[PDB]
Amino acid sequence: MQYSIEKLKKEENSLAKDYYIYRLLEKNKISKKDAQDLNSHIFRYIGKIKSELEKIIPLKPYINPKYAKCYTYTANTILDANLTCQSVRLNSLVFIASLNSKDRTTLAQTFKNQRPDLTNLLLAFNTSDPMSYIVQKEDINGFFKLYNYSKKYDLDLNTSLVNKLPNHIGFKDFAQNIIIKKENPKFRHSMLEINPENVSEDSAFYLGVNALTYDKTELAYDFFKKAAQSFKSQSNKDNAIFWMWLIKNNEEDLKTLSQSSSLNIYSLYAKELTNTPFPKIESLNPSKKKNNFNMQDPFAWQKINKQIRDANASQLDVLAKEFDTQETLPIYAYILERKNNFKKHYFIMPYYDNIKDYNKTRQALILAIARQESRFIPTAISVSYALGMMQFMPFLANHIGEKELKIPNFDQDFMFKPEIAYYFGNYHLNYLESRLKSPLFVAYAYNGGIGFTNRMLARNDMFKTGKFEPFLSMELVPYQESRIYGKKVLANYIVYRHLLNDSIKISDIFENLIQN
Ligand SMILES: CC(=O)N[C@@H]1[C@@H](O)[C@H](O[C@@H]2O[C@H](CO)[C@@H](O)[C@H](O)[C@H]2NC(C)=O)[C@@H](CO)O[C@H]1O
Ligand SMILES: CC(=O)N[C@@H]1[C@@H](O)[C@H](O[C@@H]2O[C@H](CO)[C@@H](O)[C@H](O)[C@H]2NC(C)=O)[C@@H](CO)O[C@H]1O
Repeated sequence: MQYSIEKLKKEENSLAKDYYIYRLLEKNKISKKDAQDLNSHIFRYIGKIKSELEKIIPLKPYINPKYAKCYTYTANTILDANLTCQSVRLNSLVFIASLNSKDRTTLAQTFKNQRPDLTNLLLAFNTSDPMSYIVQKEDINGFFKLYNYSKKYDLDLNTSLVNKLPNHIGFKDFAQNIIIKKENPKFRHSMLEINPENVSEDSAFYLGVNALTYDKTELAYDFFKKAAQSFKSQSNKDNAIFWMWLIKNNEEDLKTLSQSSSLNIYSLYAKELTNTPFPKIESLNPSKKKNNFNMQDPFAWQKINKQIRDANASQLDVLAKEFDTQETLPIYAYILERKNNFKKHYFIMPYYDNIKDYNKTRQALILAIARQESRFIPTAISVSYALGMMQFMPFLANHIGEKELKIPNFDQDFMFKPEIAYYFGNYHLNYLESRLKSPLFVAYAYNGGIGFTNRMLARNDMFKTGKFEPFLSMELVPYQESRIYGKKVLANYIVYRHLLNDSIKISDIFENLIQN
């Protein structure tokens, strides 16, 4: 089924509508005339759809008509500009890098009084190490502006300066990136002296991981403990408490983790170490067969998804009742997940007929993937237009559909069919599992690709033997989306294996992550 640009302009803005516009663009079916008013028809004007629309109607990067005159000057003529213009252009470190030293000296004097931030950056670029100058001034705004201009600057930072960095918005991304990418060793070492009192949440957690990479177990514990107290989400507290336990072995930390309301690999593992029973899994078995809702209409999903996410408790009860059927099971569970404020464990097995002939281990891996990929929503579409329950990228759906399986009249929209999503999932998982073995490694490869995963596993510091392995390697997976994905799919895998009467101890999975 196709949609002309004119039928799509009549639908609500949504990722479904973006997907179908992008499909017209990649087939060259959007004329220059069709492309005129088309910005106002796009839900998320980012990535492929934007670079594709800009091949037709290039945009000039809007500069505020207020400062338009300020962008007629260059480094050769900036001294002929009024003071407002001078200060605007000096927002760019590249512009500053481009000026000659004499003009940097001049502008530094102009701005010493009302803008010492600018004076500091101008005089810093008159030296061969701008970072060393900014660090000596303990200018925090300047530090992050330089870091963002170039990652290559690296210097030791003293205790007074590191303890100021966390008060700035940039700190979280800065800490996450240098620790996970293993860049800026002098920055990394310096961050050992951050007082756990001056950090919280993700920044506290990554500083714990940092402290472990230097075998500073006392500092790591203090950071993870501050992470555990401050984190909003129970899943992240559990991750932090797991590290407090693994470092200092207080049996109270392990008890608190085994009693967690969050079902995740850390609480599952703690329950197994304390002989605590498996957590309660909800049984969803609606008597009603189907309803008037089309589970194959991607537009219908985007509309009802928006409704559900914006529903008061009362509206959730009306929706719970409409969607309490076997054909709309995945939407029922989505509504109940919200209606019970994410307190109950829902692990549905919808369109089960399509997978009952696979062995129970494979069933559990497929179900684990689909639950995290889509929550079993057949017309699920990602911001990168991954499609259906198993979230295939088009290139991959088409490679399997046309080139490998030669399905007649194949279209990538077939990924919206449960029969197809499950079938393609099985096929793709066979390819990944034959090369990778561990379901955690398959999870990384499924989300981030097998190239990425082979490159990570080849490193001699990832998933090798060590004190805190394999748990530390799972915190050092370089692509964040893939690091979170693996943990979540692993937990899902453990649960589905349990529901299918094919239980495995998560301790066996952790042992098989270490390469012997
Ligand atoms: C915190 C969390 O796990 N959030 C879930 C989302 O991640 C999930 O979206 C899916 O995430 C995958 C990576 O984990 C992507 O590969 C996948 O394309 C993406 N799917 C969609 C539809 O964007 C959503 C799915 O409903 O649920 C969140 O709870
Ligand atoms: C289910 C799905 O569509 N997964 C996508 C990944 O497959 C994809 O990774 C790439 O997959 C190719 C097909 O097997 C590999 O040949 C390729 O090497 C791999 N890329 C890398 C960097 O390893 C990723 C990103 O392209 O997106 C997923 O959604």
